[PDB]
Amino acid sequence: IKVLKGLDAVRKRPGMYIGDTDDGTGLHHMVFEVVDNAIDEALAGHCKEIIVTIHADNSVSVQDDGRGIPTGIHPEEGVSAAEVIMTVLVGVSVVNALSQKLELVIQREGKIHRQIYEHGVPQAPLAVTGETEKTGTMVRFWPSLETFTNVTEFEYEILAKRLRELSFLNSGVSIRLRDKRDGKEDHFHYE
Ligand SMILES: CCNC(=O)Nc1cc2c(-c3ccncc3)ccc(Nc3cccnc3)c2cn1
Repeated sequence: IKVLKGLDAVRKRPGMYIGDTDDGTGLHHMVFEVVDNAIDEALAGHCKEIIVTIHADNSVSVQDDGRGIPTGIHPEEGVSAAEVIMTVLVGVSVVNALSQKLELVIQREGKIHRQIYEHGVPQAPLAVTGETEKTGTMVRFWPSLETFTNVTEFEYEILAKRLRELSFLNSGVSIRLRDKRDGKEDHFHYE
């Protein structure tokens, strides 16, 4: 009840939270917000590589090789830690609220865990979708076409420019950018 309140307020006044929704600046801020959390995981010393991928279906994904977002459940509440992070209130919860769809995949403790959201509403509980020995977090989102106008597609240059800065403002962090639309790719890292 409290969560759906905060996500409505973001949806109601998105410019407040993400930046201008009509000129691409807010659209691309969506990506940097997701990346910021992967950066924090790298600064804690747990993540060595961040990969940002522009797909051909109007989505972007951000992957890291960190510890993975926690997957534990509150016994008496049911609601998973991952869900709380994605829904509670700039932070990913804002990206989630302004995403037509968002997919979270976590590799942690020998399992792959997945949860889907639509406009920030979880479609089902976090669930096991496989096994792995890798660890890390993958967030993929499709921006709301009710929120964003004029520039609704991700632009490589805007991403490349800010990902490069992010790598030199937190040096030792490797950030790769891949565009599946045309095969363009970059690796940003500084010593
Ligand atoms: C591709 C995006 N990557 C990412 O969010 N990495 C990440 C985030 C963690 C967070 C977090 C996420 C979003 N907003 C705020 C915080 C919290 C905790 C993590 N892991 C963790 C921390 C402490 C103990 N156990 C797991 C995260 C790991 N990777």
